[PDB]
Amino acid sequence: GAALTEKTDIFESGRNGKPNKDGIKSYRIPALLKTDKGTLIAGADERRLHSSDWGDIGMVIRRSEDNGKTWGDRVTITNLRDNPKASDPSIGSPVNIDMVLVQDPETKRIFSIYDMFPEGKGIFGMSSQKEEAYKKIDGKTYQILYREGEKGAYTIRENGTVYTPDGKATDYRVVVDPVKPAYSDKGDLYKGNQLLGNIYFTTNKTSPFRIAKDSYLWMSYSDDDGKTWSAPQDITPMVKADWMKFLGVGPGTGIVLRNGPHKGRILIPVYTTNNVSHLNGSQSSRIIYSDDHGKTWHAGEAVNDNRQVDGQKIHSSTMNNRRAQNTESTVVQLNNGDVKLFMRGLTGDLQVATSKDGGVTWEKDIKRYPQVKDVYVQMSAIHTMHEGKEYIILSNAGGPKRENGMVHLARVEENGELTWLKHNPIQKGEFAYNSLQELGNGEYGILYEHTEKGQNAYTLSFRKFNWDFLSKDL
Repeated sequence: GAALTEKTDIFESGRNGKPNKDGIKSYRIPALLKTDKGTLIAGADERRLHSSDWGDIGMVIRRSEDNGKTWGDRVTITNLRDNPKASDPSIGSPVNIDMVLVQDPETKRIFSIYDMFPEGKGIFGMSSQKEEAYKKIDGKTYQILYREGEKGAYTIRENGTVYTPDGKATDYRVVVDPVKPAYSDKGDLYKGNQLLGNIYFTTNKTSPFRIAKDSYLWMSYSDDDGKTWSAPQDITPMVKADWMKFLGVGPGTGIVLRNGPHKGRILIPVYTTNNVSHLNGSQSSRIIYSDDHGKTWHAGEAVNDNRQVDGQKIHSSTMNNRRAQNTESTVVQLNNGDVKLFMRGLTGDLQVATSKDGGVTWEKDIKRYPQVKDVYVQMSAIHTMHEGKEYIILSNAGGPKRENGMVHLARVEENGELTWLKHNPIQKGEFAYNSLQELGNGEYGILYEHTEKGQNAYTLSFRKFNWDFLSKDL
């Protein structure tokens, strides 16, 4: 009957502030994906120097070919090299953080989309003034490079050749086609055959060039079930509006629409901040999507765009309202075609937005479910069918704080409305970010953050449970 496996540790953090067996202090931000081959891919932030949202962080995954019983060795998707001359190593490396995994059911290509920041304190080190990151030239978009003492924008063109602001080729070049393991050479700046530095370094530089100190979105893909990954592709220019300050993913696992006029569309949860209130009052959820199997991406509109708050309208680009913010989110499509966005917020309970057009726009009323508490932490939710009936399973912390992990079960009515049926505990003690996946045969899996015995935040563990666990009271 009711079944819940013992927790299995997939990514182990060190303890008492010390590095683990591999010299890594922390792991965070789980992403779990069940591929067409039945493989389970567990992704995470490999945070070597500390648990904060910056520093030396690699995008890594582990593959399980036996439904979660055993896992292979870590596979690094991307890990940029540190600035060896930074005065403070804790904030001395270009950063990659927070990933979203998803597989196209037709092409079978698996995508890993994550944030990228040049050297610094990441999202918590966002400059006050905007720096243009790209420049269009002859219908071609090129990434910009800045040089101290010059106002003009240099550009990185074909073969990584650096061009002067006046459009003339220089003897400088950027490694735009990295070849080292983990693509740690991406961004390396050369003058002839001499390695001078890296365009992602922002302090104590040894080369003359650096990219804009902004927020970026990178994408890597695998066509061999997660074993090998392509070099990172910068998709920022396709989805980041000029007013956006921060633009990052709502970590976890994205989806591909199963039905409706937009069937096949890949949806990736993301959120932004604006230059008016930034992290204090503008965090706003939305999704980015692709209708051509991940070749090109587009941004949907924010849930907060033209939203009525306390009698007046707001826009994600101009708002300054702490309570109206919605940040990291998880997305699900119902059988009626509607898209539901469950968003991390500050109301104390579950906030859900609904889109009738494949995730581009959102209906006016954001539904709140007092039945499901929200202590302001990431969550994950998935669509599922049982005995011909439609449901949604959602997991997050039960509180008081980021503790007591819960798995909430809701019945999906014909009109898309939700009816919460059960709320069952899955992990006592510390519990934070998590990622759910249906495994089939009435089983489900979850990769989540938890600590105990002095473990550093966090150790990512895995558990499997079935329908009896979800619907029955233990």
